[PDB]
Amino acid sequence: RDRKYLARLKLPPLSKCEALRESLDLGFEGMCLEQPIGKRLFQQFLRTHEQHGPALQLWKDIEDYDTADDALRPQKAQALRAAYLEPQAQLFCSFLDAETVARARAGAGDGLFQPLLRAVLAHLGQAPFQEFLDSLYFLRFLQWKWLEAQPMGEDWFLDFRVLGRGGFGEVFACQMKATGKLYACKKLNKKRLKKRKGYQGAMVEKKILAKVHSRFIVSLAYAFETKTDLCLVMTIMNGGDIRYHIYNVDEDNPGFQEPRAIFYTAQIVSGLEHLHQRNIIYRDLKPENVLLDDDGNVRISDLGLAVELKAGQTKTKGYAGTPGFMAPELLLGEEYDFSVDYFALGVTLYEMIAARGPFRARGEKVENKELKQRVLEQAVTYPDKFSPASKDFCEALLQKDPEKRLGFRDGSCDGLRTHPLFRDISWRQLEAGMLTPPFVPDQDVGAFSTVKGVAFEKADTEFFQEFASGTCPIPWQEEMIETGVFGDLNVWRP
Amino acid sequence: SLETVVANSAFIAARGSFDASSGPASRDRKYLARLKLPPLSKCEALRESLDLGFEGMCLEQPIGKRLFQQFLRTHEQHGPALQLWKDIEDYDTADDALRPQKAQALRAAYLEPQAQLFCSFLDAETVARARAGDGLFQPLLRAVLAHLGQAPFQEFLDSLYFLRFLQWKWLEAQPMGEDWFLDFRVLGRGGFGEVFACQMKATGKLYACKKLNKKRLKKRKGYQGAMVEKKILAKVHSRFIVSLAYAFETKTDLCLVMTIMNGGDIRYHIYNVDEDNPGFQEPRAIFYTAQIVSGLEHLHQRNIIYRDLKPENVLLDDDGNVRISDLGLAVELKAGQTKTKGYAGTPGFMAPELLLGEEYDFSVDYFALGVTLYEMIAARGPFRARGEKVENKELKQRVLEQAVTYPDKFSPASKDFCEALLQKDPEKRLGFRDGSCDGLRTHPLFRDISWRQLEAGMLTPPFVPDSRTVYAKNTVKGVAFEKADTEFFQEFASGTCPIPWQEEMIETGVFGDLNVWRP
Ligand SMILES: Nc1ncnc2c1ncn2[C@@H]1O[C@H](COP(=O)(O)OP(=O)(O)OP(=O)(O)O)[C@@H](O)[C@H]1O
Ligand SMILES: Nc1ncnc2c1ncn2[C@@H]1O[C@H](COP(=O)(O)OP(=O)(O)OP(=O)(O)O)[C@@H](O)[C@H]1O
Ligand SMILES: [Cl-]
Ligand SMILES: [Cl-]
Ligand SMILES: [Cl-]
Ligand SMILES: [Mg+2]
Ligand SMILES: [Mg+2]
Ligand SMILES: [Mg+2]
Repeated sequence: RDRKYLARLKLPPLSKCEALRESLDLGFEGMCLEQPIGKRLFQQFLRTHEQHGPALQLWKDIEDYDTADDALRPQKAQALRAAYLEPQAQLFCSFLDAETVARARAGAGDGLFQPLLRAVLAHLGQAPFQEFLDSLYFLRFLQWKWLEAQPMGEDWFLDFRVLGRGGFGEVFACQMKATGKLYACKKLNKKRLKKRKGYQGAMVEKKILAKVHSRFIVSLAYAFETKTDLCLVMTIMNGGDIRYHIYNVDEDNPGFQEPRAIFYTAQIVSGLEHLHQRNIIYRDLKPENVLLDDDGNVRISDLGLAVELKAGQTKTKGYAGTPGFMAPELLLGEEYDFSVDYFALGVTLYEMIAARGPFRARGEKVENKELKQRVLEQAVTYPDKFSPASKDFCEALLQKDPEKRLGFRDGSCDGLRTHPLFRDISWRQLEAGMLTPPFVPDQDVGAFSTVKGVAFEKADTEFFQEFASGTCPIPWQEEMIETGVFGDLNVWRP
Repeated sequence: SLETVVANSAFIAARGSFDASSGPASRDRKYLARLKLPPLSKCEALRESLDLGFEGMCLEQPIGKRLFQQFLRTHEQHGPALQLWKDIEDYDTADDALRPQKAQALRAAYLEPQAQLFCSFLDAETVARARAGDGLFQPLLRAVLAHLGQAPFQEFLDSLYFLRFLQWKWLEAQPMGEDWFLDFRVLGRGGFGEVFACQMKATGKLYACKKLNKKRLKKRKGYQGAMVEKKILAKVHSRFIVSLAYAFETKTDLCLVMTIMNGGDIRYHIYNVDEDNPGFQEPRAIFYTAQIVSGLEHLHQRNIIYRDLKPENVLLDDDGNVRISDLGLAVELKAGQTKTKGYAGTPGFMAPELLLGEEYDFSVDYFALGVTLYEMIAARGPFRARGEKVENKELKQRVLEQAVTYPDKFSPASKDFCEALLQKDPEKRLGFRDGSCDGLRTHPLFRDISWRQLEAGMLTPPFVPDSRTVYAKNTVKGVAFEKADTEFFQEFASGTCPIPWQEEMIETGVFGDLNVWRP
């Protein structure tokens, strides 16, 4: 780590945090549940106030139960109720309803304590939260927010190796100089962006990666600009892409074993769900856009073709996506919704298992017009390599009529998650990142030809300024904690 | 040079299993539960009303010092200043054997451009001066503290540590009266009511509570003495004078809560040390003399005349260190007043100036010291034989006219010192000069005493009282109160003394418990 940059991570005097008091969202769920540093500080406040001890420990124990192994749950349920739900107990939680205590004692299930969690957090949002606002712990939060809003641009990042190559520039592995955390930095050449009219795609990707927070979608930590580039610093994925691994796993016998395909399918679906729950259509799901990290967990990426539906918009028009992955509705010029992403999922799963597209044989020469005809007309056949479950699931996704296609219903994919293909998958543990991935992994092309005849107007500069919106709060807080900097700077008496 | 008040290891570990019982031992959970830091909103009125001077807040108030030093410790750039400050204090209170090497360590740590804790902010001249040279580093300390009072203090004012101080001050101002104290046994008896050993119910800290019956006070017109004792004990902070922690009132009594002294008083020890051969050995007498003098000196530096030094008013604590007490006859001289009139004191301890009706200063206390040292050594008054029947009028004549004789039990040093103090003419008498007793401390009686360690409470007393033993021998008619009384009682009962209160919170563990950020 560069000492120069670490020396700029210092908490400021309280006087410089005044303007922040007024300007910030001081809502409970925003500050104390969703912001990692806000959660840590709130919990500390609770830990130093004996009267709020029971609330805090039930909160942590419900979280510990939610993410525990199947084997250990029965016992943790029993310990919880003995600890918090009994009049006699030392950590008894008076503040709870008679009605809530009853239910929490009743039964055994995946979301056994979610009703309990809701009550605990509702209570925490009242008196305790107000006491928090009147404590040093909140002033310390303000100090952290101030630091969070300080300029952290180009100079803070050291590119040290090329991870990949895109249409507008390279993607680099880089180090955040101050903390040492590693990231991918996607560079987009400004002149090439302008000349090829890529502004909209650039911006939509950035907006989407900034507002969405899912362990199945690459996260944007920082957006900045340099003299020649726009830059997105995001989750580093060193594992390579699914497409590579389909054919590299075994050159002679390509394709994944069924369990491995199911696992990635489960992670991709969850990623799709997170987008669809936010009224976003991906429109570019395909194996080369699903990246593996160091542990072998996957995330979707490449959000430049996505679209965000407006408040109370249910469908959209737009010819976009990759030939072979675009659904009939889309190809036919019709209005479509999330349905197109589930079609893409089907093509994707199909290739994961068969090592070839549903509509063309492996390494076959097919121009776009014929591929469009195949997708609209050709029935997909399934080799012996498919199980009945995998066959049926793909069929359900590759249904040409969207109305008959399996997908996002009633605000979730919970129906889709019911398909026997996923019989062995634990969804609660998958969603929490607790499962063991099925496989764990272990060139100097040069520079692009500086494009000609590109001068910038104020409008271009303004777009660049708007793009380079700086630091994303949540990932920044996650970095501070992961990296040790929160620990070091938050000490009261070492 | 001041000490940093730290949690009392032993006391706090004896506290856990006193609490496990439901007996009087246990600190009362009700009162402990009222020791809680308030929300910041309640500290606003305090920001304006308080003295936020550097020396007052960060040097003299133990919790202020403690929080300022934490601020310095968590700010890397003020690291050198802090450690140099702590090391100068360590040097000042270290054994004579260890000093040479602590001096060298200090100069290598802080006074070298090369060193990692080098102190840039210092002068070339203070650096230079500090590399030469008691008092070796006083100039240096004054420069370190002068520096600390500027930028770093201003950064502290703009930090959470200052807000935390305000919180503690709020708690310091909250009502802590009669109901907070458990009287559990009787320590002694005075002119207006008993002195009790008492426990502060919230912290468990032990104290002496001196009770003065209101009616008996009025009837015997003892208000002035009550108030003078309380104001003096409140404003002075010496390890050689009993300290006032709280002043409150009850329906029947006025109450001073103060340093508990369980060792008994010097008079008792003169005669009970060996009933057949009474008196102290010379070294022991010198030791107490040096502690008494230091207490006199603190009073005299504040323009206070004690007027009641005598063996029965010098109390021992559990370690065997003594403090002066009983300040009801003292007088505080007004700004620019140099002397006073007034016939007060104990027959046989009052100096001729006083007895003759003349103006007098601190000189009378030194006469009293001489009488006291004489008795410590000889086991009898200079003016009367042991257990002799002498009425006041003749005692006054002896004190004015009789030359004191000295038996073989005195050394030449002891004899000379007492003669210096028992000079009948104040102008010829050894005592307070030029704002100190430094001149007096020069007498060879004190050859063996290390003054800086005495003054810092580091020396080992020559006699340690046994915690088993007690060193002391086994309505008022028709009085009503107008309002001059109610208002006097209200004014007397001025509540909590900040510094002893903060000392109590730190020693007793409560500062540590309530000051944690993340446990
Ligand atoms: N987070 C990441 N970590 C590591 N490599 C990445 C990451 N994101 C993208 N890449 C790699 O960087 C390159 C660019 O991928 P990306 O899909 O962002 O490019 P693009 O220019 O948007 O491509 P397209 O023209 O398909 O939209 C590829 O080599 C890709 O595998
Ligand atoms: N801090 C203390 N710790 C223990 N005992 C004390 C303390 N202060 C006073 N006493 C005991 O109580 C006795 C009476 O106290 P003190 O002499 O101060 O009261 P007083 O009424 O002023 O007496 P007088 O009127 O004779 O001066 C003392 O002789 C002593 O034994
Ligand atoms: Cl607080
Ligand atoms: Cl495989
Ligand atoms: Cl701070
Ligand atoms: Mg793209
Ligand atoms: Mg007395
Ligand atoms: Mg008295």
